[PDB]
Amino acid sequence: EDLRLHLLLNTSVTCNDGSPAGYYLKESRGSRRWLLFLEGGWYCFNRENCDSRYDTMRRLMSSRDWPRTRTGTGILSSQPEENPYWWNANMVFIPYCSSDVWSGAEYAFMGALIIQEVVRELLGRGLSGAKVLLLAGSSAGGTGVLLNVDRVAEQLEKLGYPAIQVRGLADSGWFLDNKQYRHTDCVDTITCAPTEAIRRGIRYWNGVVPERCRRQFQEGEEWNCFFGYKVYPTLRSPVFVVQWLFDEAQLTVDNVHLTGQPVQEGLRLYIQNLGRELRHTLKDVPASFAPACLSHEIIIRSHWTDVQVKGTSLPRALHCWDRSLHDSHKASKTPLKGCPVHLVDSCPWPHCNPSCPT
Ligand SMILES: [Cl-]
Repeated sequence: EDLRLHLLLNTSVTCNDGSPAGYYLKESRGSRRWLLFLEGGWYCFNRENCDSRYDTMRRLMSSRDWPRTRTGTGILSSQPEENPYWWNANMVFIPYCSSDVWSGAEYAFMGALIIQEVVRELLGRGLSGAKVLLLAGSSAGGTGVLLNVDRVAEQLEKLGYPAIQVRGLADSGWFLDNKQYRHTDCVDTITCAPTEAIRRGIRYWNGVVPERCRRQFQEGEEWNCFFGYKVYPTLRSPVFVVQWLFDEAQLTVDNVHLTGQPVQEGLRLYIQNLGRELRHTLKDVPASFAPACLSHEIIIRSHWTDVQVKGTSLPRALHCWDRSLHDSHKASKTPLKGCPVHLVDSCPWPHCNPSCPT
């Protein structure tokens, strides 16, 4: 049995082209665990970029061609073999059709409002009884978790459901605002430094960021809050960070294009340093799983059970983190103690970890 498509009842909340937004749900009435997954797939930051994205990647701007069902995979699978600890959860997949990194409140950009509305609807479909809501996402979805997790928590508190413990899982959503390897002029989504892209995007989307983070940067420089290492310290909700040290999307936005052939020296240096700098941004994030691999996303992939860091698989790391937080309480000195933490590779090159996926 698959997750089932539901289109949002409030007609005013929509995808980019005005088609209604929605979510896929597979219910598990015997569980009080809920997993809400935010899909990724870039963004567009002006009319011409978005026109071009409407022609090439229409699925990411529209619900028109969404199938009625989706099989749950990886962390959204209900098979124990594929999802050893959380197979019995209530599963929600929220398609990305807002092109705005889940920040939005001609084309409509409503990503933040979509999430708000999904949560509101799920309260009437069993979520009012939950013990745990894990807000998870990959790529622009991972970044969306960072931008939305505290707002979801506040939304539930304010609606009078304070007992639902809200945590986040951000997969492939932790990027460096470093220099590119080779400067491009902001022309395309792939020819634009992430810093410039988000700065234009925010204004074009009327994007919002977490309030606490917004206050720590100059007025009008909210784009900082899209970068994990800047926003993470200001987060109230515990967030588990899953991040390949050599993320393909990070390479892409730094204008590195691999042929697979031997890499020149200037580019060897870039790669060595990316891994080093990424390791540095994570040194004070104990809920971290960061393998030395060149890849992109993991948590809804079927093979997410096969990657290991320091002898620990990702499902297990997550299950230990989640369980120990859940039982913890204000008197707890060290909540994560006895969990494997700081699961960050130190080796210096893509695939130095033998368990990387192909
Ligand atoms: Cl897969």
